[PDB]
Amino acid sequence: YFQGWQENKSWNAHFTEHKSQGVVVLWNENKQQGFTNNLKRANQAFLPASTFKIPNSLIALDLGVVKDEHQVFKWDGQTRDIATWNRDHNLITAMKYSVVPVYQEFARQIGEARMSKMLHAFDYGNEDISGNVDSFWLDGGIRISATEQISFLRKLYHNKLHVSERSQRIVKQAMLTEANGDYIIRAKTGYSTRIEPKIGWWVGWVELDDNVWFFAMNMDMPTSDGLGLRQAITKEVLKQEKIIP
Ligand SMILES: *C(=O)[C@](NC(=O)Cc1cccs1)(OC)[C@@H]1N=C(C(=O)O)C(=C)CS1
Ligand SMILES: [Cl-]
Repeated sequence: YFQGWQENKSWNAHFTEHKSQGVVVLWNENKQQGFTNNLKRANQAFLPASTFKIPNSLIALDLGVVKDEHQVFKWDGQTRDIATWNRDHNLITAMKYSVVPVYQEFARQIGEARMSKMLHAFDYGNEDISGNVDSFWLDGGIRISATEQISFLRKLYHNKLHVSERSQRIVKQAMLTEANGDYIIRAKTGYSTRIEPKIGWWVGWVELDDNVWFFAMNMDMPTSDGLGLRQAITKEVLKQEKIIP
């Protein structure tokens, strides 16, 4: 059961408007239909970078590295570039502000053996954790494409990943990004800088009253000045398709 990714190059106007290039992939859950502006880049695999916080949190929770979304992970004292990293954090706040050292410690505690076994169970990307156990999603060998992200998120939404239902619900809670009377967005941003090409990520889904639209976008990010375009371009596509007002 798969009809195919229906191409819609109309969305490229939003990329060129902001002098950007990239891909947006949408998936209508109720109708089982996928749509993208660039079928090739939709299957192009990249480093997941901070979007790896979704599987990392799941494993850490299911193994007991993280007890719940309230456990405090104390700042190790090292002053870092991002100001919000230099405080204590919980799972909600570590995901919101994308606190790498918190998740690097998660990976070290998970272990290379369990990280590989768990990502194979998740069917996540190329399932290659080669590199440092606490940095392989930043400069190692793991690659995931936008369509593979949607595939992974769909299983997470339906509690179908091979971790406990509780772990999956906690992560989906920590993914909450926006909510109003019209929609709910559960998503994770991402930014890959070490290995070329430099790209920005945004993967997640839009919850409506009677449907859910999964999305996974990436775009060339030569400078950090356009990080806001990850969400801005994604929403412009969502508004054009009448998914959000
Ligand atoms: C996750 O993507 C994030 N990105 C970076 O720190 C960029 C890199 C540094 C070394 C290799 S990639 O941490 C891994 C966080 N990402 C975001 C985001 O937009 O999601 C941030 C703005 C904070 S750093
Ligand atoms: Cl929630």
